[PDB]
Amino acid sequence: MSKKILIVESDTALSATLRSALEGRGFTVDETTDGKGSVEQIRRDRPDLVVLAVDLSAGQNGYLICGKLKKDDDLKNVPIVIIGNPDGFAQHRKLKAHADEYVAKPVDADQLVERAGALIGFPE
Ligand SMILES: [Cl-]
Repeated sequence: MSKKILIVESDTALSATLRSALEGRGFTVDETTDGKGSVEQIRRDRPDLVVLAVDLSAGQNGYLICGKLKKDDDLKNVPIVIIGNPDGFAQHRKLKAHADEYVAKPVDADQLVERAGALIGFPE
């Protein structure tokens, strides 16, 4: 009865750290550095939770990707945790297309594991 997480994050060092911690708890975890294809990957692979960074590579932006996901009638139900500079969190919460949760960088991997479990439950 696997719980699946996708990390959209071009900081591969951080993504690996987060992945190991989540996998340690029993989550299945995939990673992508590509924000451009992220929405369609989410539609294909159907993760139970998305961890989405703000500052992504090749001009991609987590708030904009979150916008597309939360305006999509099919995908707006998939929980999104935004990670990044906490400065912009308060503003984005006010938007209709806000994420489900916001975790400030520096992200504590153990803390994120607990926040993931609060959103989608823990592996059993
Ligand atoms: Cl970021």
